Formats: sequence, C-alpha cells, structure tokens
Amino acid sequence: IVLSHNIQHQVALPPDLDYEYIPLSEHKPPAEPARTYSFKLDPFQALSVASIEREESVLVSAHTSAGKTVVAEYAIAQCLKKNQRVIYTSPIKALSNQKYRDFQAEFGDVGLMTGDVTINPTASCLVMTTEILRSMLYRGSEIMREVAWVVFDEIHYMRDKIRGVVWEETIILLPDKVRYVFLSATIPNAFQFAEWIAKIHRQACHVVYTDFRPTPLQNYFFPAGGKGILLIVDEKGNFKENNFNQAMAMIEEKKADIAKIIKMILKKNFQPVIVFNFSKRECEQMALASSSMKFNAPDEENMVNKVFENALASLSEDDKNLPQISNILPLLRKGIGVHHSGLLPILKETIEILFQEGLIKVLFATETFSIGLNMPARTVVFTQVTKWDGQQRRPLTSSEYIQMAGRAGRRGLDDRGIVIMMVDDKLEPETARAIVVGNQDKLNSAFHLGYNMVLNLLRIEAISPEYMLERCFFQFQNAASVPQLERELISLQQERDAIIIPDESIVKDYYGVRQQLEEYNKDMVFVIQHPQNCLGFFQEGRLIHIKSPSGVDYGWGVLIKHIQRQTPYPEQESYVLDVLLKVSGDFNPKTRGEGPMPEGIMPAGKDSKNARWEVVPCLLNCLRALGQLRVFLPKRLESADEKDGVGKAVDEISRRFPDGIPILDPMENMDDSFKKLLRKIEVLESRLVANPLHNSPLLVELWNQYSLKMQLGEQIKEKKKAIARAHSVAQLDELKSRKRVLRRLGFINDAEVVQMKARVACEISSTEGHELLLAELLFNRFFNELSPEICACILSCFIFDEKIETQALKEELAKPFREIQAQARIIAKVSAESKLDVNEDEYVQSLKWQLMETVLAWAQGRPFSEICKMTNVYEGSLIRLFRRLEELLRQMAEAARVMGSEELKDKFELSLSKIRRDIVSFNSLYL
Repeated sequence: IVLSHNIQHQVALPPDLDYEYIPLSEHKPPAEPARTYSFKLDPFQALSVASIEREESVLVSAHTSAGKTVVAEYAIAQCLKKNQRVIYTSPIKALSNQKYRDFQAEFGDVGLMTGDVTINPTASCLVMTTEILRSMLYRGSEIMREVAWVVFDEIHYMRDKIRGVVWEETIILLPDKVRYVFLSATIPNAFQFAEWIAKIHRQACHVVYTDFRPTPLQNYFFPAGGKGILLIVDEKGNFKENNFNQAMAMIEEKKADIAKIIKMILKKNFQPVIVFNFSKRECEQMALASSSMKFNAPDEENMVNKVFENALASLSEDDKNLPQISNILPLLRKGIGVHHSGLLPILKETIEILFQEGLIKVLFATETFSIGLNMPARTVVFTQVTKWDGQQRRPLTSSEYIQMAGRAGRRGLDDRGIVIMMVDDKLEPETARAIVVGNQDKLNSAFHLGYNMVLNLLRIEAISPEYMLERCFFQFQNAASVPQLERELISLQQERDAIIIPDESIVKDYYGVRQQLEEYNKDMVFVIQHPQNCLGFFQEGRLIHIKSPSGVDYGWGVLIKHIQRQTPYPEQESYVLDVLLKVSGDFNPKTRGEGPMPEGIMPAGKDSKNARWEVVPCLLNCLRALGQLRVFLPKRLESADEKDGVGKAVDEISRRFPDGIPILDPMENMDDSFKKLLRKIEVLESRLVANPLHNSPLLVELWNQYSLKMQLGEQIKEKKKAIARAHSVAQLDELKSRKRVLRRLGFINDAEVVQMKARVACEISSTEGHELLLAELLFNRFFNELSPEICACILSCFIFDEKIETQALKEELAKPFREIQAQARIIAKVSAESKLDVNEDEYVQSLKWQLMETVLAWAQGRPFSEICKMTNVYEGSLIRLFRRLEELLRQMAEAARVMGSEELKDKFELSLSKIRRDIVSFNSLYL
C-alpha cells in the first residue's frame, strides 16, 4: 504494501538467546483492528499499529505535529478490547491532564494519577506521570501485574539532566512480559534504544522513522537594527547561503525592532504568531513594546471578556482582584497574550484557551509553551538564540529548534509555517548553520545514582543495585563506545611510541626555558612600556633602545617626537614614537607608510650597504630600554648626510661604552623589586644562546615534535579517563562511596540490610532534595514540638531554588533554620569523608530560608494577596511551590506512618489541611 513515502523501518532482536525458539507460523494477521476509521491512516501509523497489533513493542520516531497520538489510541483500544490494562505516562504536568481529558471523553474507562490528584484508580487505562510510575513501582503494587502495555509519550525527555533518570529507572523496573510504545522526536539513534530494550527485556522492538511534516516551514532571519527579514531556509529545505551573508553584513553595519516585526507580520496576515523568549521578564517587556497596537474587533473584545469571566466565575470578587488579572485583562482585550511559568495556573490555562479559540493574535511565551498540547500558530519568532546553561551561553541545539519550530504551521488552516529568528548582534555561521539544517541530538542517557534508588533496590529481596548498573542504558552506550575508544587510545599510543625520535634531554630544558621567557618577557613588556612609568622622559634627541615587535633588535635610536592617536586601545599600544634608526632593508615604506609596526625595515648594519638611518614610526608597545643620554638635534633634520650624521654621533657614543650603554631605570621614582625579577629573564636569554640547539637548523622540527609528544601524553591520559567513565566502575565508585555514607549515617548495617530508617527514607521522592536529611531529622526529633503551620514553613525551606528577597528572620525562626543547616553540615561532612564530589558548602547552603515567613503566615490564615505582597517571587512560582509542598507533605505523612509515629503522621495531615485550601486547592480547568 500500500502507501509509501520516505518511511524507514527497523527492528530490534534480543541477544542470543535467540536460540530457542517457538516458531511454527506466527506470521500475520492475527486479530481484527479496533477503531480504524475515521480518517485514512498514514503509512507510518499503519506500520507502527501493525507492530502493536502483533504484540511487539515499537518506537515511533516522527515530528510532534505528525500525529503520533493516533498510535497511542490504538494500543489503548487494543488493551481495552482484551480486558487488559494500559498506562499512559506523560513526562510533565498539565499535558497529562489534557490527555486525560481526551482519553476520558474517548474511552470512558480512564483515570488519572498526578502529584495533585487521583482519579479512577481501578480504570483499565491510567494516565500518570513518570515519577509516580517510579514510586508505585518501587512499592510493588499488584496493579503492575495486570499491566500489559505502557505508552511513553515524549520519551526523549530521558536525556534530561534531572528527570531522565526517572524514565530510565521505571523502564528498567518493568516486567519483561510488558510491551512498550515509545513516542519520540526524530532522534538519530532510535535503533540503539530499541536494541537496548530488546536486550534487557528479551523481546523484539520495532523502530518506525520518517521525515514527514504535514505543513512545511520557511525560516527567516531578522538582523538586529536591520531593515527587514531574510529568507534563509526555504520550503524545500534548501539553504540559501547568500542571504545569510548579506544579513551578517547588515549586522556589521548595526528593543523596538520586535514592534516593527509584529507590525509586518500583521500587515501580511501571518497571525496568529508565537513570539518565543527565554525569560518571564523579557516576555513582559516585549508585551509592553507591543501593547500600543490592538488586534481585536469590539466583538472579539466582547468574546474574550465573556470567556475570561466565565472562567473566573468559580473564584470570588476578592480573588478576581489580584493585580495580575486586573492589569492583564487590557492586554487580552487588545489581542496580546503572555505565557510563562510565573503566571497563575488558571491564567496559563485560560490564556491557552483564548489562544486556541483564535482570540489572541500575538502570544509572547517562554520555552515551556512550546511543548503544550495542540497549540500551534502560523508564525514563530525567536527573540534570541542564546540561552544560559549556567555560567555559559549556549547556541540552542537542533532538537530545541525542532521542538519550538514545530509549533508553526496549523495542519488544517495554513498552507505553510513561517519561522522568523531574530539574530544576536554577533554570531558565527557554523553554529547557526548547524541549527537551521538541524541534525537531532542523540538520546544519551543522563543516569545518576540517587539515595531513594539505592535504598529501594537494597530493600527488595530479588533485585540489587549492581543489577541496575549492569542493565542501565548509560552503561549500554558505554559498552558500545568502549571498543572505539580503546582503538583510538591504541592509535595514539602507536603515534607516541613512534614519534620518539628527537633524542636529548636538552630539548626539555629548551621548552621550559622558552615558555618561561615568553611569560617573563610578557611581564617585562607589560608595565615597562606603559606611559605611567616610561613617559616623562620625552626630550628631543634622547637615545632609546627598541624592543622590536617580536624579539629582534634595531639597537639604539634617537627620539625625534612622540604623538598619540585616539579613536589604539591597549595602554602600552597608544603613543607613537618617531625614532631615528640605523635602517637597512628599505624598501617599505617611503616616509610615512604604515601603520602596524615598521613592517619591511630589517635591522643592521655591519653587513650594509645598504645602511640608511631614517626616522621610522613605531608604537609604544614596542620599546624596552630608554638609556640616559640626550644629543642636540638640528632643527632642519631632513638630509642624507645629516640623518646619517646623527647616526655617526650614535656609533661614536656606542664605541665609548662597552658592556653598556647604561639605561634609565623606568620605575625608579614613579622599589625596585621588579629588577630582581628582571635580570633572570636576561640570564635565560644567555641559557638560550648557550644551548647547542640554538644554532642547529632542525630546531623547530625537534620542538614541534616535543610539543606533539607532550600533547599526545595529555590526550592519552584523557582517553584512559574517558575509558574509565565509559566503564561501569566510575559510577560504581560513586556507589561504593554512597554505601560508606549509608553505613556511617546509620541507615543500613554493614551486612547490607535495610533498616527502619532506610525504609522511611525510601518514601521521600524529590529532585536532589536531600531526602536523607528529612529522615535523619525525624529520628533525631526536631519536629516533635512544632505546630503543623510551623512545620509547613520548615518543609517549604527545601523546595525553593529560585530567588526571593528582602526579609529578616526572627530568632524563633532563625534558630530552627540554623539547626537544620547544622545537620546539613554534618551530612556534607560524611559525604566528603566518603570521596563524593559534593562541595560541602553548596549542599549546606542550598537550603534557602528566605521564604519561611510567607508559607508560615499562609498556614496561619493570611490571605493570598498579603503574602503575594510579602515577596517579589512570581505568583505562579508561589503556587508551584505550594503544590510541590503539598505532595511532599503527603510523602511525609507516609513515612511518619511507616515508622509508627501516628501523631507525627496525623500532624502532617493537619498541616496539609492548613495548606490545602482556597486557590492552592484549585482544581484544573480540564478536569
């Protein structure tokens, strides 16, 4: 077969094994297909659904807009037909809820489990996040026994530095009998992933890949302060080099541009447009520049006011009053939207809704909006292409470009998607070209050990940590990489052992000396050529010695004058001195030519004809000695016998002072410690002339060889390291260390049996969030006498890694914080004690205390407005922190329960009741 169009298929088979057997036919059909129609299937869908129908797992690799969700539906239907259960894991928050709404309306027998809520836990199809899958798995719930199929939507999130590990963990933990549908972006090494699944779960895994986009993209560049946009990638995906070149020239010649771009987009009916930025602040800034315009008809204005109010009706005439709403509404009314994680969740949803219904023509959003469900536009504008990964500025990866740009082009309603990238004031071509002809990044494991992990593996009879390491995807990519690396290492060793033909050990001395001279000579040029020490002595006729650009020697010359041109940026390189020198190789220039260094002028002399003596211009970076003498120069100094005549007076002075000519100390009086750090540089210059090598001609041959050997040695050491971190033992060191920690702290015995404290520590699941320390805290007490509302605030002290400002701490609050920071200190201690790369101070200091009072007063009954007034943290971030906090609290009630402190557990529940109220207890618009 049937349909055909740029579709690649592959299959993964388990490692032998593959020996017996079970053949006899087992080759189609074999079952009927549920919910085929309505629309005709695309061949890539047909293929993947065939894989699923045959009960074989399959990884689909296609762009997000390509319609991957249809395949998920089929597995659910098939599961529902066989009275089986299926699990839809979504990577993150809101979209799982949305997908739940879609599946609920479709299949009815559907439930939802997130951090915030639980729906229909007996349903045949459970939508849940990966993290909950991890917890429920470690807990070993019997539900998992009935599960036949797991669909992973957006599986490429396994490459996430903090959350990828969760994905991997739950994959490894599933029973081999289970089958998987992996939905992914067009990653390049899908096959490898399939193969890993095949090995570890002893079953086939198909891979369906295709380079298919329903609506094609055109990419345009806008240079900053430029006059328009340049098409740089056309519908056929052909790169137009020349326009890029023109654009960069448009930037070499070169706030408000965003407004002009939007106005242009408006004039040509390219709306709706998503304008991406990478900071909430930048988002609001951009909206301010935009806000002069108005994109809605009075009827549209009416429509959005009606929809908005219809959403707000559930709240109250006091919640309606937060200034984020009152002053966001005039923007919405003008047809301008904003979207970022700082807004209230209810605004994120209602703004999404107003965008989907076509009431918002321009939407300024941060990256996260790019992965929202079914919300594309006609045009996408990148406000920049630089993102901080930390103390570095990254040009956004191809995968990011794909993911964001995929929101352009609306399948039903648009002929094409228009993508306009505003460019940075400075940018090299190879990086941009790499992005726009984007090759997707590997799905490389980001596995790392965690305390909840290790503890849980140890806790269960039939499984072990060593197992997990052996079966890890990271390790699989290692066991793949290693033979290539040992082959590189061997090639390097051969080159090393083969280039060892320079002989001598005087070379080593030479290298050391040369580099020492370059550094010390740099010190000497520095400061001594600076006007602050050197300048004052600018009399006419004074004899000065010239440093020469690199290291040559034009000898002593009489200063003629000194000029300084300002437009010449280093301190030393600024003043220009005209000096008379005993020039020979002229040639270039004539009189005044140049410029950057005297150029063509060759020193000496002695072997001249043709000596000349002329006044040449040099800059102040070029200097060295200044000497202590001045001759009287004639006022009319432009004649053969007279320039050369001054020269005659110079040779006679030089003949009069052997072992001289004595020089001016430049630093003495506007000391001198530097001089004793100055004679040695000369000594080393004598060591150089002493070296037999200095004369031979090979020289540079032997030197470049020495360099190669030293480089190769460094590279080799590095390769042995890469091999070490390609070997399971690196991570195993981390493991043995963490085992030391667990013994020394008392969570498990030396016989590797989990204790009650380990068992309670198990039930705390947080991204990096110490999880240990809370357990220690409990058994150490430090919670016995706190009221619930106080306890809330203290627990709030662990989730916020964001910045807030401006408050003092009362003593009755500063002290418990201090005591916990003390516990953190003992823990980071034992951590260093056990060879962990933990930086003992950053751990201890990671528990930020500046938000204790906001949460405390919220827990004591303050209204939302007031606590929003007590900090600069964004409203949405605040509600997010509360939501993690509630989830955390449920976890703490659990661990208290599982250590029999019934009183603590009930207390935490009561705390939940204080926190879990009003807007913080808000249900989702989708549910």
